[PDB]
Amino acid sequence: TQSENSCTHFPGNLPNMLRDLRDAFSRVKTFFQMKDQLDNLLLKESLLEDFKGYLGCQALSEMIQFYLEEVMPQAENQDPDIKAHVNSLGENLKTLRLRLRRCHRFLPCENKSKAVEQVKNAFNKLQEKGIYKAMSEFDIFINYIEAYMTMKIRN
Amino acid sequence: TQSENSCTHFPGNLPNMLRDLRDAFSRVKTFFQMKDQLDNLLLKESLLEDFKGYLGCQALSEMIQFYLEEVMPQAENQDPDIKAHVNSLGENLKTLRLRLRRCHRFLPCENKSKAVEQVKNAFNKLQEKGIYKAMSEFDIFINYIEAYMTMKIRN
Repeated sequence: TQSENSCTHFPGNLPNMLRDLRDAFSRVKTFFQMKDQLDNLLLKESLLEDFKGYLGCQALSEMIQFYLEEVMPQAENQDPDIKAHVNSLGENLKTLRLRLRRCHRFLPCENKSKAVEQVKNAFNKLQEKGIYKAMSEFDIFINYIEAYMTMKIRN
Repeated sequence: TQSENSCTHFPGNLPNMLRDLRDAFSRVKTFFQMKDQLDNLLLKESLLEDFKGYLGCQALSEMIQFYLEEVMPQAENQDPDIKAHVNSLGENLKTLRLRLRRCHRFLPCENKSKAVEQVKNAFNKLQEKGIYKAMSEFDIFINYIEAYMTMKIRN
């Protein structure tokens, strides 16, 4: 929403959170280095370049979702004694994700427009009448799209 | 991806596209103003303010999806003679959406990281071995997340 959070100890506790995250991976680092028997690199440096440019929020968001949904669910089931530690590592990753999304627009690609939620709330209460009113104001929707476009093509 | 499109007649044809879009709504404007029997405003000005700030790409993207998925499918079925015109209006809206997404980062919230697609491609070909390699390089993933964070908290 119109961002800027209201979070205490922020952004001062960010380094502390990354240390908690590195300490949780340390509890599973040996198991996984021994299972991995290849010397090639997967997380290439082009990934770092994308994190630092204009699509960085989106590339980081997609990589957090990739690890929580396509990597962590199978790793956790690799041995009964690494399961609690792999789910704790996932929780520190989700706790970090939540702090950047909630506080002062640090993961803006994941925030949602409060004005859109309100229009959708009002539309749903008008029921059938919402369809006719959204269509009758379509020209106001074109005026809003043009304002977004002019803002980029104008000086 | 690393954006900047390569589109001819751009951005010079943008005003022409919005005129084509206003001409298509004009073919259905009377039907919908007569069905709508209310005088209140649905598309409030707070929506315009969100289109112009930091969440503007996301608010515009969510409103295009709202109209194509929750408004247009029922409006099109309101009368047999307005169906072709409501689906044409939808097509001009999708044609516009595609031009801003493809050309020079005009709808960046909808572009995808090419480096993420490549890592996901390589991970899938390693199969079981991909799980172990993604977990062994988890510390490199923390280094990339820290680079995104430092870039905002550092001067």
